[PDB]
Amino acid sequence: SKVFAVYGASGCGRSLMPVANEQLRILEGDTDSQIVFIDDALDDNITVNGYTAMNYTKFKSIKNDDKFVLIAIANSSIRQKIADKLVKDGISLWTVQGMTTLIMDEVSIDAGAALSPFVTIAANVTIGKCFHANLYSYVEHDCIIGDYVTFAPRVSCNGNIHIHDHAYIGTGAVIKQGTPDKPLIIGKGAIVGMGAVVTKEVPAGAVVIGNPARLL
Amino acid sequence: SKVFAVYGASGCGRSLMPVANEQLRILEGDTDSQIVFIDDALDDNITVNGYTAMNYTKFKSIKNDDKFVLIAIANSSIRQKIADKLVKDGISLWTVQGMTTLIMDEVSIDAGAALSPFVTIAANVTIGKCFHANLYSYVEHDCIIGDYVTFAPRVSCNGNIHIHDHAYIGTGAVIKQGTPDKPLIIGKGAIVGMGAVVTKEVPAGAVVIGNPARLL
Amino acid sequence: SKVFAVYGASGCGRSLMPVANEQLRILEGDTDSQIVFIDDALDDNITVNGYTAMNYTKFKSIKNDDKFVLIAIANSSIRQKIADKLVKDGISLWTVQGMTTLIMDEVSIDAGAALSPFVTIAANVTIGKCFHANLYSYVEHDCIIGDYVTFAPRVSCNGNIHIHDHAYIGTGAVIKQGTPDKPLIIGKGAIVGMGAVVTKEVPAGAVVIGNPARLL
Ligand SMILES: CC(C)(COP(=O)(O)OP(=O)(O)OC[C@H]1O[C@@H](n2cnc3c(N)ncnc32)[C@H](O)[C@@H]1OP(=O)(O)O)[C@@H](O)C(=O)NCCC(=O)NCCS
Ligand SMILES: CC(C)(COP(=O)(O)OP(=O)(O)OC[C@H]1O[C@@H](n2cnc3c(N)ncnc32)[C@H](O)[C@@H]1OP(=O)(O)O)[C@@H](O)C(=O)NCCC(=O)NCCS
Ligand SMILES: CC(C)(COP(=O)(O)OP(=O)(O)OC[C@H]1O[C@@H](n2cnc3c(N)ncnc32)[C@H](O)[C@@H]1OP(=O)(O)O)[C@@H](O)C(=O)NCCC(=O)NCCS
Ligand SMILES: CC(=O)N[C@H]1[C@@H](OP(=O)(O)OP(=O)(O)OC[C@H]2O[C@@H](n3ccc(=O)[nH]c3=O)[C@H](O)[C@@H]2O)O[C@H](C)[C@@H](N)[C@@H]1O
Ligand SMILES: CC(=O)N[C@H]1[C@@H](OP(=O)(O)OP(=O)(O)OC[C@H]2O[C@@H](n3ccc(=O)[nH]c3=O)[C@H](O)[C@@H]2O)O[C@H](C)[C@@H](N)[C@@H]1O
Ligand SMILES: CC(=O)N[C@H]1[C@@H](OP(=O)(O)OP(=O)(O)OC[C@H]2O[C@@H](n3ccc(=O)[nH]c3=O)[C@H](O)[C@@H]2O)O[C@H](C)[C@@H](N)[C@@H]1O
Ligand SMILES: [Cl-]
Repeated sequence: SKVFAVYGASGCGRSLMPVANEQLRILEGDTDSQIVFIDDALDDNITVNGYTAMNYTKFKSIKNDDKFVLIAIANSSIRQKIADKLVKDGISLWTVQGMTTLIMDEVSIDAGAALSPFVTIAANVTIGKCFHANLYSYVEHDCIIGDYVTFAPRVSCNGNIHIHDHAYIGTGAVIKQGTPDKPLIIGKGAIVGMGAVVTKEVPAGAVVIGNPARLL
Repeated sequence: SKVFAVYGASGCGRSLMPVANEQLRILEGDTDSQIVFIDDALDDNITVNGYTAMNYTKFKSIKNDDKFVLIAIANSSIRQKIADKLVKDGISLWTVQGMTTLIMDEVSIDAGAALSPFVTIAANVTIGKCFHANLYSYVEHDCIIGDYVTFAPRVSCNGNIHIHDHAYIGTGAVIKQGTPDKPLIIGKGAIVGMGAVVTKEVPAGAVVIGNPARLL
Repeated sequence: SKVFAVYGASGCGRSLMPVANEQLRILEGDTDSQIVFIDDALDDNITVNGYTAMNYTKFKSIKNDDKFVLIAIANSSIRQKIADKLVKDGISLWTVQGMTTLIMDEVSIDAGAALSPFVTIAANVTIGKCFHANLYSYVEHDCIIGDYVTFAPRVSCNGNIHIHDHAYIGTGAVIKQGTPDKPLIIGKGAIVGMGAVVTKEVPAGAVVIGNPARLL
């Protein structure tokens, strides 16, 4: 027996719960296991979109040895804090993808990814911990994505890009491909703004916006 | 028995007729009902892409009590005029979606929407009359869309956005999310240009273009 | 009996080989025919993502009268050179599309197109030789695409656009629709940059970038 959850019942989680249901009911063929929301804003249990929603204290108290959690909180500092808590409490991180999520050949994705509908992860891609690939995003060939990286919808991450830990890529941003000899790097904790057109390396901790992308 | 139609046999209608066929033949499982084009440019009936195409006078004359019409005219002033005519003549507005259109939980859409392939309508969204969501568009969580709103392809409408009546959002435009306390508003009859990156409220009747969006 | 190949085992080919497998195994229902990579960088055969990869000399030497090749090299000058070689050696060009590629009514596409996942080719479109439509691209109604045209991912080619031979359209570019009386023309060998917002005719051989698009 198993219990599933989406951690976060705000916008990120409410737009991922249908995806977690595709992952569980269809891709895993599991019509038996329960799925709930976890949200620490809750004191008493409530329902959110027809699912039971409870705080983490209550989720921990469930008498099941086999718990699986998708963290659906876009803020990657929160997501890492929760992931470390879950692993320490013996709860499994759970990767979710949609029926329309396309995964190509020789792709490695660490546990706990949120891979939205219409996402493509192309050939020979490696992705670290609790990746968020929101609706329509793609990661093209030979990319290396670090831990707790977050894509907004419709991110165009072209080939031979290396995105370091905790970077955030905003809605509709486009990143130029690297080459085998020179991957294009997005530095640790960098923020690429909505609609940014990135044609050069982004330094660690930089905020870049516009077409062409510039420091903000 | 029933008769279906796509009103408009120009570009909007010719790119929606396949979608209306997915809605009718597959999602409704109806292999019996006829589907035609209506276009008031026509005097004599013709064929358009292998479908009978007639003017509205001829469509009205069909002896069937049960008529269902998708209005496939992007101009929302025309679309409202036609919708009011259809309802007054006792013809039903008909929502169409594609096989790849994704509708999430607790979504309310008024009759007569044109929901193209690869469209996502995310959680807890409310949409008014004869919405056009062209190819690849999305409406994220907690949005409220008014009546006769029109999206070009690939519109990225993020969460907690309120789009008032008759707004037009152009190809590939990106709109920043609001918050629960402050929805980002697109005003009545506003025009957001192709590729605009919108990060603030757009006044009623405003035309905005560019990255960042500015008045035109 | 038949033999299939993807010509190019770098990023373009490795992200198209899964698509060629959808075309062959599912859309053609062919679980018998072998599929390999061709790449002229190779001396000895190798494997690429679990497929045999060989140079063109070795592919020619295969004793099969019935060879079918998708050219997965984005550079259109190389693609034309290879296509002319294949036809002269009595090898067939092979169109590939994905399970999620949407083709609408009265569409004409010459042999050898690479039509990626999530691509839409809308109503009444005509496309010439070895077209590349990378992930998420669309070509809307009444477009005429010439020979050896190349789209990056997420190109938004709106209606009544004429793209002449060997043009290249970059990632996420948006092109304004033409009208029946005045198609918007992208000239022969023009380059439209990533994220460009094109609202006017692009001259032959021009390079245009930005929002709005300007000469580079
Ligand atoms: C880039 C970003 C991080 C800046 O955040 P911020 O520092 O809070 O920015 P503000 O909203 O205060 O705006 C700062 C200024 O830059 C502009 N700006 C903000 N984001 C911009 C963007 N993506 N492109 C261009 N200009 C932008 C604002 O209009 C403002 O201009 P002003 O000083 O002339 O009034 C943010 O705007 C962004 O792009 N976030 C991603 C949103 C998103 O992708 N949503 C998806 C969730 S599903
Ligand atoms: C914004 C828009 C409404 C302006 O329409 P318009 O007033 O007829 O504009 P024009 O074509 O006369 O162009 C006005 C000027 O702004 C520029 N411009 C037009 N649209 C622009 C856009 N989206 N972004 C930036 N600049 C734009 C033009 O190049 C022109 O510049 P110029 O005066 O230097 O020559 C229109 O260009 C647009 O974006 N419409 C949406 C197209 C679309 O989404 N198609 C989808 C159908 S499937
Ligand atoms: C437009 C393009 C062809 C220019 O190529 P290039 O001539 O080699 O350009 P460079 O990389 O030398 O950049 C030239 C300058 O223009 C800028 N630039 C490049 N591409 C740009 C773009 N799309 N938009 C805006 N500015 C751009 C660069 O930042 C640079 O600025 P600088 O001189 O201030 O340093 C190229 O950048 C491009 O857009 N190619 C498409 C990439 C793509 O679509 N990938 C998909 C493959 S899956
Ligand atoms: C306001 C905003 O920009 N939200 C955007 C954000 O939504 P999130 O749900 O990630 O963020 P939030 O709206 O701040 O909500 C976070 C939720 O996490 C919960 N939480 C938190 C910490 C914790 O330790 N436990 C816990 O449970 C917290 O109680 C809250 O319900 O990213 C999405 C991808 C966007 N679509 C959405 O618009
Ligand atoms: C030229 C242009 O920009 N067209 C764009 C427009 O196409 P539409 O078909 O909406 O607009 P149109 O090309 O002006 O055609 C309108 C059609 O509606 C018909 N009609 C009208 C009024 C009426 O009362 N009865 C009636 O039938 C009219 O006869 C005509 O055939 O929006 C699409 C989404 C775009 N893809 C397409 O490029
Ligand atoms: C570096 C770069 O920008 N690559 C981009 C390019 O990849 P390509 O595979 O088209 O280009 P390449 O990386 O230069 O590789 C070309 C390949 O074609 C091969 N080849 C060539 C000639 C010939 O006559 N025989 C032959 O076989 C050549 O040996 C090589 O393996 O377009 C894709 C759509 C992008 N995703 C990808 O990032
Ligand atoms: Cl898209």
